[PDB]
Amino acid sequence: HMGVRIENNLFYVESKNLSLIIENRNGYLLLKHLGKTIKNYKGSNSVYERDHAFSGNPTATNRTFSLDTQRQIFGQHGLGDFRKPTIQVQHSVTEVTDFRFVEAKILKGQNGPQGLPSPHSMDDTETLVLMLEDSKAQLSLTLYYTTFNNDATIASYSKLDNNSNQEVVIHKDFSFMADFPAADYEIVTLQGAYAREKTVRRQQVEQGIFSISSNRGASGHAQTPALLLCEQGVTEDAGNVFAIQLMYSGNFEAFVQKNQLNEVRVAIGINPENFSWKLAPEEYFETPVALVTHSDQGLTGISHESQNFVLKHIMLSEFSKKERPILINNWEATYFDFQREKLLELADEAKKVGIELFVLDDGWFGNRFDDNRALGDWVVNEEKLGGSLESLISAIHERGLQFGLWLEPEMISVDSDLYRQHPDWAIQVPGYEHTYSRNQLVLNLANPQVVEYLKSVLDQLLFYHDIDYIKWNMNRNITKLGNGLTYLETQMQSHQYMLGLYELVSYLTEKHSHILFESCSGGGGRNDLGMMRYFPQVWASDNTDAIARLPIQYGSSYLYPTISMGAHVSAVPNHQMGRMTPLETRGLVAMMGNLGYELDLTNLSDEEKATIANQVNLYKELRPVVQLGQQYRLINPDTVSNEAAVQFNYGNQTIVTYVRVLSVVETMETTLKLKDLDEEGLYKLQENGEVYSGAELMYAGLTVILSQGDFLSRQYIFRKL
Amino acid sequence: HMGVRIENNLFYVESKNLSLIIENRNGYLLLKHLGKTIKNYKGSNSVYERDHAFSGNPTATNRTFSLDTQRQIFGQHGLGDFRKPTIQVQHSVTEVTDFRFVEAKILKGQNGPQGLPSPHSMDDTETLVLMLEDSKAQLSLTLYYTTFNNDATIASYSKLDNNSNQEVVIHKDFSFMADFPAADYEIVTLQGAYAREKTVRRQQVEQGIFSISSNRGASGHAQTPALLLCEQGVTEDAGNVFAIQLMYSGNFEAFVQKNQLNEVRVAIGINPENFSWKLAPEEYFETPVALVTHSDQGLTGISHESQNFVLKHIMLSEFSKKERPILINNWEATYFDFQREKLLELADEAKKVGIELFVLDDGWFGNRFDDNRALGDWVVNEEKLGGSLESLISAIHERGLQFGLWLEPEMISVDSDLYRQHPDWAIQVPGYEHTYSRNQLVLNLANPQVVEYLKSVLDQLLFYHDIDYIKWNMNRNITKLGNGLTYLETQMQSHQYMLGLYELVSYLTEKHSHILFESCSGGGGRNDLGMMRYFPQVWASDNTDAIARLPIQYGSSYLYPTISMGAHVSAVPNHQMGRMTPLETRGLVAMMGNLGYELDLTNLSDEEKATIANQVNLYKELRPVVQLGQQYRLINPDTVSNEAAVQFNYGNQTIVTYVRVLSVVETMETTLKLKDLDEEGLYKLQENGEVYSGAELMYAGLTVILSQGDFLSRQYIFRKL
Amino acid sequence: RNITKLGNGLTYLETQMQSHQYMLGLYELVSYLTEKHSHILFESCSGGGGRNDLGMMRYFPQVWASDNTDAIARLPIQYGSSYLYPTISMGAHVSAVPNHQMGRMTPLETRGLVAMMGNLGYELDLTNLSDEEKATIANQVNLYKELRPVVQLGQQYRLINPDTVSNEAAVQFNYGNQTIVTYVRVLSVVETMETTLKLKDLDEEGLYKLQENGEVYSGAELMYAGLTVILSQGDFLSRQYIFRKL
Amino acid sequence: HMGVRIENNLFYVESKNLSLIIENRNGYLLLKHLGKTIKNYKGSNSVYERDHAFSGNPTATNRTFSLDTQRQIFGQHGLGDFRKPTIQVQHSVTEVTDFRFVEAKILKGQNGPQGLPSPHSMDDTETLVLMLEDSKAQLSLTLYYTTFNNDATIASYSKLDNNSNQEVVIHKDFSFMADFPAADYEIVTLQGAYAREKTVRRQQVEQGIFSISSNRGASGHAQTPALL
Ligand SMILES: OC[C@H]1O[C@H](O[C@@H]2[C@@H](O)[C@H](O)O[C@H](CO)[C@@H]2O)[C@H](O)[C@@H](O)[C@H]1O
Ligand SMILES: OC[C@H]1O[C@H](O[C@@H]2[C@@H](O)[C@H](O)O[C@H](CO)[C@@H]2O)[C@H](O)[C@@H](O)[C@H]1O
Ligand SMILES: OC[C@H]1O[C@H](O[C@@H]2[C@@H](O)[C@H](O)O[C@H](CO)[C@@H]2O)[C@H](O)[C@@H](O)[C@H]1O
Repeated sequence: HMGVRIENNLFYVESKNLSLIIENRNGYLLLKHLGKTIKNYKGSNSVYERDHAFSGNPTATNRTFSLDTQRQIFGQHGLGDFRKPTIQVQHSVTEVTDFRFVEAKILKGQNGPQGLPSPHSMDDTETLVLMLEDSKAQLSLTLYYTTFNNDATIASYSKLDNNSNQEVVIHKDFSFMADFPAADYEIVTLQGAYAREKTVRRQQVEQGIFSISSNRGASGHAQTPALLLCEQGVTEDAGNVFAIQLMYSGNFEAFVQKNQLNEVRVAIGINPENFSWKLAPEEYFETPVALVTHSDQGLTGISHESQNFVLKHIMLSEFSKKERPILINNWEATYFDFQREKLLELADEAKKVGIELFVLDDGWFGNRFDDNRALGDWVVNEEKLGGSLESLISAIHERGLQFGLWLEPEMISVDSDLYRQHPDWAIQVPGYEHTYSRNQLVLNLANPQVVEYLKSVLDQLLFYHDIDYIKWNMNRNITKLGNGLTYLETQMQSHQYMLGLYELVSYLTEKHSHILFESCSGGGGRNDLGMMRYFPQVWASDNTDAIARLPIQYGSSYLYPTISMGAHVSAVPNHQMGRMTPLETRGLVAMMGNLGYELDLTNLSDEEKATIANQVNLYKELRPVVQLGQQYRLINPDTVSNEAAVQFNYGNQTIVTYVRVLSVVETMETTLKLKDLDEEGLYKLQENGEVYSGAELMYAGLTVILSQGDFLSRQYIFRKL
Repeated sequence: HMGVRIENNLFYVESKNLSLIIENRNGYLLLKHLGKTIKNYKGSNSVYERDHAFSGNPTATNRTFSLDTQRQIFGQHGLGDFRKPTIQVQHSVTEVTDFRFVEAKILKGQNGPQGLPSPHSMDDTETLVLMLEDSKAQLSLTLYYTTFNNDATIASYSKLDNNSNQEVVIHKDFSFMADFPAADYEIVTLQGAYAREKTVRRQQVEQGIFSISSNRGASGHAQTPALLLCEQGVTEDAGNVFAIQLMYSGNFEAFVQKNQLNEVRVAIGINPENFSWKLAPEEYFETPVALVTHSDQGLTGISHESQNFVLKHIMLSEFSKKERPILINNWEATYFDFQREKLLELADEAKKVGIELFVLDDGWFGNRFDDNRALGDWVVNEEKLGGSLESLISAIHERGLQFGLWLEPEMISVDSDLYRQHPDWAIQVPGYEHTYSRNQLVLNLANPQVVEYLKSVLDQLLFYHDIDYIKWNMNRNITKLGNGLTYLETQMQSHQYMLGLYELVSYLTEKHSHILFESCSGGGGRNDLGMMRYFPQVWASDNTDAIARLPIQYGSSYLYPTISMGAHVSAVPNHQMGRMTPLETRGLVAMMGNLGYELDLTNLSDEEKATIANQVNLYKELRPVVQLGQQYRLINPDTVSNEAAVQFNYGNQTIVTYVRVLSVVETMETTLKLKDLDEEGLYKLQENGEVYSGAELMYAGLTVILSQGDFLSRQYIFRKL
Repeated sequence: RNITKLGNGLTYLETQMQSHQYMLGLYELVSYLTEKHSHILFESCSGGGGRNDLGMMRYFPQVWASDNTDAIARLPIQYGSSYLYPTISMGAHVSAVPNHQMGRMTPLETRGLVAMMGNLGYELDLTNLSDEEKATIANQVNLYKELRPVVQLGQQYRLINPDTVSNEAAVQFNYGNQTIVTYVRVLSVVETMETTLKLKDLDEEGLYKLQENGEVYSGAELMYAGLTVILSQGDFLSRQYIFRKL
Repeated sequence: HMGVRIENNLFYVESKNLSLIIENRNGYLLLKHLGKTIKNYKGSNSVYERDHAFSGNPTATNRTFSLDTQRQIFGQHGLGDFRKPTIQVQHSVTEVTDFRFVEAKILKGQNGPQGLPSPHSMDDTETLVLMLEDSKAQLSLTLYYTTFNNDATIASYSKLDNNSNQEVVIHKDFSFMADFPAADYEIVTLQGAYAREKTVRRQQVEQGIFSISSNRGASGHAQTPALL
């Protein structure tokens, strides 16, 4: 049985196979249990209350009760707890608050913070509402924990109300916190860099503080809003994992603190850096939604839990189970140097190889002949497109292709009519020169005039043209914060930018819900669950190298479903890596994701065209297995591995892709075992027609054979009889 | 379905959840699969046959078939395989054989090598008989693999027949071998030392050869005939383990070889060191029984599999499910300095505290006033015992106690009437002085006159006296091998010693099957599955320190059931460690084994007596749980841990023992989770009367509280309602 | 090949002796010939490095280190082959691409630099090379005629080891006023800061002139600050730094 | 100062920056020190002699002296030492020998086994000759340790003489052995394969036995005769 229960001084937040059990102790909220379902909880794992040196107390005479030593669900500074705080509010002469629990309510169904991405399909949920108050400060803090009946996830966020007669200022307000008992733990995060997104990092939890964060105004290439706290020795198949994630695309922080007693605090939320929030009397602030997800089936377990939750409750329903079009994108193919004839020729060749969607990338607007001007000027360059965008689109439609278009709405060039008309719309500081990045500036989406302008321009573009797909780019990070009329308004502008962004994209994606929106930020610079609420796929990386893509796809699909993960067959030598890779391998690597093509098909040989046509026919068949099926990692492409292998199951279909990076010699062949088959099932391998029991494939496995050479790959395809 | 099947050129050896699948390829036997059950095996994991440099071939023209690169079940040297061989026979001018498979048979039921310890309760077994021949040498080698319907174990051994007209000499003859595919593996072994027996060692498999062995004539304190080949990252709860073990108590070797291709060979058998075996025409040789055991449930899984197999098919049925008597042993209590009055006084005190069996240790025979004489002279010292042994035994029986007696039959003192009468009975080399050890010598049990003498003397002792229990000691290792009439007979004498030992002990244990025989060799110097075939318990270690016992019991019960594992509450300061430990902790540690007492009860305070009486009452209750129940390790006492914890389940009873070695300060309490409970079960904790769901105990766990101090312990006792 | 089927003795014991007696026979043979013909340079070989030990190096002052002539596969091979044995012993040949063992394309420049960390030779059909490839080889030969004393007679310092996990190799040689450093990167990288490569065993106060840029660095700078190693995008790229002490 | 010195019951084998210091204790040879040069060695790192369980003794009454627990320069089986032996000779009905030190000599200059590759340029070397005998077996084993004045290396080999009236058979005869004190150690070896020769392997020393070997009649692609 699932939902929320209030029983004496215990609160039970009960998702499928995941419970949070909280105790109200004289107004303080204690974390009793987070993990597998327990009913009729007694307190076997309660904190033993004793006098801990230098851990102080709310009363003079009781030295054994201390907020320094109790496990909690939110953290304050100044009451005796010295662990990192998650709520900190300035009021009058202090930033000490003392919020005490006053009352609990339970909601059913749809619920979430206004103006921020939050779960959908909530009919079968309940929400615990914990109302806290600081009577002296006249502030309310309300905590929300939501259950899901079909996933081992709990969602959380908070609302702070200013009920005083004076302005107060929020300095810290995280979205989730948990104190976990002293034990050995490891943490897994996704970090990396541009052209190396979502690098899987694992390390031991150590005394002190570990954190990942972005202060870039976007979640960023080099850190994802995720942190997995794992049982010592977790594997792909076994051990406990708790994943905490944030539905937010701006500045965030995730941290793990191991304190003097060996206790462990984890939290995720808006980054304190670049953040303050003024609340006038009666104003309130709601934090982005955090998620806590649990598996006892190791890292594959947490992958499945997280992917499932995303598919059912974050990604748009219109697209979450919809096969995505195999596209051609002209960017690597032509860069800025294209015109109508070139486009239609590429379109002709795309149609012959059976590509479904044609995406016109950067350079169709203003005088965008390079990347030094024109952002902000969303006017069609009819000279370059050889007529109206309407006529181009009709040409593409008549060739039997869907039509897609690149935008970069959040940005403005100095050399643009937009900047000439409104220089103050850029994020900037009075009396400081601009800081430049790709020779462009960032629009101040905290400015409601900026949001109104973008709604208007883009609504016009989408209503007047038959566009099937949008690629929404964002190509630099935020510098030079100083657009407020006061310091405090500037401290607010990075979050207000996000609120402006989400108002913009929720509006457009809702008003034009037939269009497939793909998010992008120089590839994976903003690939988070805030964006995935509105954009059901993402350009995972500008790195289109088949081999460099292996660790990238490993990370990009670790917590996020494969269907989200844009991957394109590109030209050789690869433009990022300077590498030759077999076209077969480029195909197989991209087919572990959401397949498209990005190279000049008009300059291919007849053979290369035929190969691509064969790849497209293959993927039309594999697409449901890849995009709708269950993913199992078999060999991980980490920093030391010479191999990658990934399996997908979907009904009677099982496929396995294998890649080897460097050629080897006098080395026994790898034995590759499949997972999650029917032991008694009979599995027919397409290439040799042999029929194997599931037991054989899982417990004996495949001897993997390759010729001599680098970057070779192969695919095994099975049908269950 | 289980048993043996022969299907075309495949042989299926099918135990419960464990299969060995062998292929006959033109007379060569290939290991196709060892692991979880596969029916209708096709060969997904077959070796890919290619030309490997310097890996030679049986024929001129086929460079891709090589015994250097095929996975096999026995190993020869000289045919192209360069991995370590497991069969090597000298005949004429060579020790090259080439045994080729000729014929297979299947047996049902009881089967095993003559004169060597082998499984019992075999009604539901089948045995594959693989008959190989070397036609040139006129030798037969026959391989036996036996299935068990109720355990994931396969047993193996071999018989070599000399069908030639000339003497041949066996140089190597192991009992089991398997070639496992290249992969990452770890190995677990039990090593250690005297007073540190069965230390659990884990390490990575590396290129080259790793081995443990004994050349001591006994398996030894410092290595156990066991080797666990484990999937990388195995834990207590997860991953694959293959345990290979030998039912033999003499010289053995276990090795793991990782070759040039990254392939891995494991084998166990009689040590080549100190071994050669002459076979005259028509003679044969059978190897000891090896066992291969499998779990996919990690190290606890392999513990359970191995323990179960031992309980049901090795340990005597008369005792394997029989609760063992709580004993008093006088050794640490008095050493050699005792007489009748002292003994009966100790007996009186043992009876008052509710002890069940009284064991008279060393010093009752000949003029054994110290450890410098009398071994060999099994004549009762009636002066010291104040009358006949018959009268002493009656005195003990009348006090309501069973009676036990120490023997050391395999040994002889220079200062003894035995040595004076028969100096040639000692193991020795003509013209060399003796090597001494504890100032004694080893009898040559390869001498049939020696075996006859010991049968006679001991049969006399046991038939003329009402003895309930025997402690069978063996206190030095074998030096100075030179009793043969030829070099070859000397090379045979270490194995013949074992055959003599097993003839002796199988005879006596069978003719006197009501007596409980406990094996001993300065504690755990010979604690192996050869001895456990006849002796259902073993003195695990002379180290009776509660704290030093923790790693010892960890290892001693790792593959062997707890019921086997003698453990005694002894005096403080401890005689080996020089350590004070709480009597409570001495009790709890010994109650994780087969409980007895070994200290001078006549010199205890009234309080200490009362404590012991309480310990005895407690264990009478825990004994079935401990001895008959299922063991779960919760925290392991390894080289770095400050803690030990072990759980036992038995029907509605669950107990957990916790020990902390060093006092800690300002350190959060450990959280201890129980295993293998009913999630919905209700578990009532005796000490506080609180009732916890199994889910709470398994997923939240117990906060473990202790006072300040070293070597503290506690016990949690639960009844399921 | 290796030895199988031991059974040439008139008794079992003579057969047990025959593997050692084989060696005694071999050593009698090779000590005789190498002594009677001591002007000849004898290079030992056994499908490359099948018998590369100090028994053989007593008579054969160089050895064919490996049949694997792949520039990249050669990195761990040379690491081991020169670990206890001097570089002068260690035969290394520039061979054709794609490499015959690995099936790999590697730059001719890298094939040259890797082989020049050993005892340089060539093993490919020079008659089927382009004019350019011939010229490159002629330049490699001129370079090594100069480096040969440094490599073969100088002191070797490993700076970055090509082990199972490293993406890099670097080896330095010092010989009087000459110091050279060879650097190889196996896989192309992106958005990764350049490696800092510090030299060893220089005079702190010595002045070291780098041939490629003419800049003069103190030994302290080269040892304690080190070189920022720059490469283009691509696999199996290499470079060489050459210094003269003034 | 380098070369070989015999001082009371100590033997000093002194290469440049490397010494082997051996003690004759009633005919048994004990490894006192192998490492950096020590003159006037006193025995700070001597084995503490105590009764170790199941470690037996050459005499009845002294339980603290055991070849199972003494650090040695050659290993025998059957006298109480259970570590792997490096000399094992069959004679008559046994392969137990008991070689006891009898006499030491010092050579200067060129020296080595006949018919086997051995160092050259030996003008500035000295060789310690340790003559051992088994009087019952009538066998001689002679150990040679050679110094080099210009390198931190010592060379070794042995000669076994059959002085009996019967055929004997050598089963094991290694060229060098050292017992090192309990401590944490790693080992480096060169292994690999054809087309992957001399792969550098490093690992922790663990309880039990680790070995590399060739049974191929050549040292082989996959292991080099070296251990660090
Ligand atoms: O401008 C079109 C382009 O935008 C984004 O990526 C670019 C990248 O291709 C270029 O070479 O560098 C800059 C950074 O300096 C950007 O990251 C899109 O991700 C890309 O797909 C393309 O649409
Ligand atoms: O002699 C009786 C005694 O035999 C075995 O152990 C002894 C040990 O107590 C003594 O102190 O040392 C020697 C070794 O030098 C033996 O190991 C039994 O194991 C012991 O229980 C006792 O019965
Ligand atoms: O036969 C000439 C050849 O001999 C040795 O190597 C060969 C190798 O080239 C060949 O391809 O394979 C076999 C093994 O099956 C040998 O290893 C020399 O090492 C080589 O240089 C060449 O001289």
